[PDB]
Amino acid sequence: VIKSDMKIKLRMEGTVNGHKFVIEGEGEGKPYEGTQTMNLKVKEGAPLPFAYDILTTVFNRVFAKYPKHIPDYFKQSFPEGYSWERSMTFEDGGICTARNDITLEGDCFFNEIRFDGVNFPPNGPVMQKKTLKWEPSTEKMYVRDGVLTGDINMALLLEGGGHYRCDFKTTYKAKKGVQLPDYHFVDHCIEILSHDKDYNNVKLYEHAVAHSGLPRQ
Amino acid sequence: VIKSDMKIKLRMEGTVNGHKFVIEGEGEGKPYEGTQTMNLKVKEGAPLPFAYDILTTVFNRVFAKYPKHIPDYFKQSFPEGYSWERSMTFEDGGICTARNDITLEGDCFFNEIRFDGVNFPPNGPVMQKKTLKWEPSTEKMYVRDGVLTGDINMALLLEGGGHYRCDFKTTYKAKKGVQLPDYHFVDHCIEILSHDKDYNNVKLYEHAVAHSGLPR
Amino acid sequence: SVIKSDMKIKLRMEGTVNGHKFVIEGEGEGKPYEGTQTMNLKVKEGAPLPFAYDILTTVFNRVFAKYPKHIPDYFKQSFPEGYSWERSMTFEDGGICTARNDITLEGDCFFNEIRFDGVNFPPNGPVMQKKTLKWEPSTEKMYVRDGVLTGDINMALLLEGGGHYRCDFKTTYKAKKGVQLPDYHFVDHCIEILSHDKDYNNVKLYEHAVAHSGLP
Amino acid sequence: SVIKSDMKIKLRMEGTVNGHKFVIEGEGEGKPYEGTQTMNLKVKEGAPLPFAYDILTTVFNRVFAKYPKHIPDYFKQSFPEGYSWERSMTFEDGGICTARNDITLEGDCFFNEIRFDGVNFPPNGPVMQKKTLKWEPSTEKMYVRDGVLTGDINMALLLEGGGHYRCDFKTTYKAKKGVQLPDYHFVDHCIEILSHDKDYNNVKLYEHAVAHSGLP
Repeated sequence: VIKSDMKIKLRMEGTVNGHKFVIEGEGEGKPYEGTQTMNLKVKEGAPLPFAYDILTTVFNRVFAKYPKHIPDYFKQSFPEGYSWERSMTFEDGGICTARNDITLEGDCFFNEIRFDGVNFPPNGPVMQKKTLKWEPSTEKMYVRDGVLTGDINMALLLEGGGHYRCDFKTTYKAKKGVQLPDYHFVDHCIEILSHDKDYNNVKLYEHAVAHSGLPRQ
Repeated sequence: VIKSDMKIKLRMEGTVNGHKFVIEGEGEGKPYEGTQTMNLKVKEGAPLPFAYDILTTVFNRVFAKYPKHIPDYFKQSFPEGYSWERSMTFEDGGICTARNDITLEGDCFFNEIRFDGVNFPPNGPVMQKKTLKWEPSTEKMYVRDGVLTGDINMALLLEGGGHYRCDFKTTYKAKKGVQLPDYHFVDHCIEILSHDKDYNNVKLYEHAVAHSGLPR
Repeated sequence: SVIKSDMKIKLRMEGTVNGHKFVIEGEGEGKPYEGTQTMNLKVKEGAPLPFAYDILTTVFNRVFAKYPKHIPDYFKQSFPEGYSWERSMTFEDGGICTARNDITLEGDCFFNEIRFDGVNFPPNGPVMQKKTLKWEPSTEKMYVRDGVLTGDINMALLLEGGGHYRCDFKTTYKAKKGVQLPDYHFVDHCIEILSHDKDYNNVKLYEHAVAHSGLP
Repeated sequence: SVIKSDMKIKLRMEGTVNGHKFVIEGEGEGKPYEGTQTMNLKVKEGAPLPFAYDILTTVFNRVFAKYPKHIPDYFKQSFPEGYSWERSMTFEDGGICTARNDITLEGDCFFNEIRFDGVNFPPNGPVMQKKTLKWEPSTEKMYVRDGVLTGDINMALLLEGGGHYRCDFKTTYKAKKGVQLPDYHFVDHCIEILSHDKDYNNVKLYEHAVAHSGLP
């Protein structure tokens, strides 16, 4: 049911330090190549008073290239689909919770997202919009207590060229039982390709590739 | 505007590991003595599949006995009101965010609450309902970057007698500029007085007292 | 009852902070049942210390804590045999310390053999730049886990200019012999450098500590 | 230039885990430009070690990592003068270790002077019960903060029964002289105990490491 080319529709409702917003997205991706692009529009709550980058990794691991030797939990989840939940703990104490329930209808993934962020300091890089991009990252995928889990040590590049660190923990749950993978990794690169002044319109891109660990030789 | 006896109305909308719920609450307490009681009713999502104890400290620091020598941020915030936001990081990776916007009308406090919890392990004490109560605690209040903040190392007493740790960080913000206090403490005690089979109905009580720490 | 109203204290600390080796010796006195102690500390090697002396002070004995009759006193019951403790200190900018103290008793005098190691203090942070003023008073939570008496503290250093620098302490305490374990309780602390000379080569330190059950 | 295709390695570690003192000496060889090394390690003092040997193995030199031309190799450029590193290891059950290595080069041989201290390992946890099997392969994130080259790693020990035991590593690396600092990048690692005798008195260890830019 997952074709070489697929469409994507998304709705996020969220709050950051109490500021409510809604963002809608429409995009397309190549699940077997691990690439996807989305156009995102702020529907309610503009202008967003915080760094848009905190939202972008919340805007589907179906879009990750899996080699034959690693079970692909995500593609096997369909047609029923899966959901994930995530915590994001930034090093200055800003904390976010997020969830996405992902379904498939025809050739289009639907993503129903909730995002909430708290305790971002008023003069920190998130509330002052001082971020530039996420550095490329490697997600560690493992099974704990029967739950597929990804851990990432993420870093946002800041104005000035320093970094602002974030610990991600994501739990992934297929809607029916799926063959679980062994310990593995997924490399990611995410980029805002373009945006308008206050990020009311954003074009976003991600590439992701699963792999094993470094060999002995 | 804050009287010796006040009433409290609450609505909480939340999710825990994807499960939606709504809880409404009614009560009263006594502000200047720092005590409070609430009756809480589940409206949606019954039976709650998680330990009720994760919600109880989210169900107002107005209800805290403050001495003369520490400025009382919360009482001075009214009538205009205040809000707070909180992160709760449990030792097994369960993480909650929560927020309460508090306003007053006449003499009832209205509490509008959002609560979201993620990553609670399926066989941990929260999803297995193994919690007994929160241990008494001491919140540390300090100002950082102009924001009154409270830090707490919390512990839930478990079945079997062990403890399950949670680190709280709350930021408090008045709607109008209020005098900020110096570094201090607030002692807390919170109890579920009684419940029905699946905590559809709950009677809650908190006692809280502010202080400066030793020499005293 | 080998623990008397007036006790003497001797101490030797060997350690490292960001690779810098030092030795400090101390001689002091205390009142175990009043929960007070004072020590004179002298740098023997590693002068002048290139880091904030405050990071060391809580490492320079819970025998010196006033325990009320209703909470078992693990520390006083540890003697004559003694006890040891181990500690981690996790500062919010990523500086991390490990410390241990082996405590013995000869006549009226406690001997303390201490190791201390601190790593990853940022070169322009408050520790390596000596911006600290004092530790705020604190409350340690005492509990038993995996059969080990453990103390957790959320500590804060007051900084020049009025901010705070936070540190998470976890201490494990082990009597040489089986000693009755207390239930969950608290110890309030206050620690002060009373005086010091230029480079903290000579320091006089004081601590006051009192155990309690909390609210009530 | 001073670093050849084949180099020898000598090592001495002095340490203490939960108060237990030990000394281990190593001798080995490696291929710095291929990113590989092997060492034989012998317990000299403190046998039989009462904790999981796997906690020591990543302490037993980033010279042995293959660096592509487009990423500056801080470690090889540190020689002949050398470099040192400090590390914290925070295990998910509260065990915390600090470690340091001062690395020098004499002729064709690296010398490593190591200190290791661990505290607060639970008596029934996988370290004290020796239930660890191996470290999973990892990716170290290298970045420069405050002008200090730092590596962050989210490490995991595979356990008997198939679970994992997580450890957060932070290492800071400091050349003796000023060396060109690299941009943000990654180092993949694989470390394996190739063999060992009873109680790990004699151990052969292997590591492979490669630096890269990650995706694309």
